Amino acid sequence: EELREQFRVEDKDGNGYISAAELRIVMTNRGEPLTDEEVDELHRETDIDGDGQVNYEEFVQRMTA
Amino acid sequence: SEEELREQFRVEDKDGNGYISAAELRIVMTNRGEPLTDEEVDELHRETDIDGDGQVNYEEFVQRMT
Ligand SMILES: [Ca+2]
Ligand SMILES: [Ca+2]
Ligand SMILES: [Ca+2]
Ligand SMILES: [Ca+2]
Ligand SMILES: [Ca+2]
Repeated sequence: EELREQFRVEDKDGNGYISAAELRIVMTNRGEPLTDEEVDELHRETDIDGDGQVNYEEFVQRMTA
Repeated sequence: SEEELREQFRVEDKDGNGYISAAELRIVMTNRGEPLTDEEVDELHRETDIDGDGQVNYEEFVQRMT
């Protein structure tokens, strides 16, 4: 579905997680100038279970906002 | 030693997710009074981040420190 496809676009190495670096790429491509350190905090906020990675369920939870 | 490296990793990994972010390294350097700009902090972090995921794990921390 559309959420699955968007997750796949943001997951560059295809390991099922969106990393901080992959989130930086997302924000760059959205034309949102964010510093690396700011993206770090956005990544942390998205990482509900605190394993340091954004999985698909966490991506969906944020996209539902 | 492993015990000292683990202690230092835990100090830097404030949010406890198993990684040190550039934002966490910024906090580390400011708390130490290290005269580094944000760009310099972010550059050090990029140099430490061997695998490029934007996140410094314990292995990469040890590699930089040893
Ligand atoms: Ca992909
Ligand atoms: Ca990935
Ligand atoms: Ca997670
Ligand atoms: Ca951390
Ligand atoms: Ca890394």
